[PDB]
Amino acid sequence: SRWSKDYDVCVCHSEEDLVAAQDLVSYLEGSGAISELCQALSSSHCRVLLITPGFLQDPWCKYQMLQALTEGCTIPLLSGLSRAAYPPELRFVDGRGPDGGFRQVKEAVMRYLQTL
Amino acid sequence: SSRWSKDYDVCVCHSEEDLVAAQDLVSYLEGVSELCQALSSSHCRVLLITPGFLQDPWCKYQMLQALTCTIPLLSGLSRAAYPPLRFMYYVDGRGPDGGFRQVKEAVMRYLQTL
Repeated sequence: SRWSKDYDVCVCHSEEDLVAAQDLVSYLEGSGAISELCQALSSSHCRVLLITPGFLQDPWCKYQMLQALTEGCTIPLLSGLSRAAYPPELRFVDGRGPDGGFRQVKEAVMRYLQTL
Repeated sequence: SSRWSKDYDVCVCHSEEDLVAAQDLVSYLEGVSELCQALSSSHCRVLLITPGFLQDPWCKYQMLQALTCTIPLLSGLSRAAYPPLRFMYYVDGRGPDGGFRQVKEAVMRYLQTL
């Protein structure tokens, strides 16, 4: 049912996290292959929450987190933020994993294609 | 910390179309107020909860940052429709001057603490 939507993935980042959001994109797309920068109104099956310091500080994007958990696929890549400050809503992917955490998000990215 | 630690004393937050009426709150004071500037610094933070204030999500959840000084006034809405603010302090836009002397009264109540 994938064709009902246009993109496999969507990496959401705040300001300045861009060069690094481009690095995940290429990772997904570079290896029914897998990527887009979010970037808005992006019919995308999955979404990537690149949780970082400026992002924590940039709360607009922060409202965005809710919409995602609001009303499905979404993968929070928290990179560079202590395992302290990192909302708890989550207590319920790590930036310490393989490739800095890029394998899981795509690693965990796949199962969904079987879902589609 | 001090009465010299946050640039303005007050900051009126409102919806897109509630602007004309949020600047009229600001004028009430003084007589330092400020129409809240995306990310400006202010001691007191004033939300302008209206019927249309509770229809748009962006401002929606910007109230939520509420509770959690912050003085909320509600106007343009029935006793009901008010967000399930049951459990706290707020100012009904029903009092003298539309719930305006009251917000002034609450701020000044807060300013002595500083």
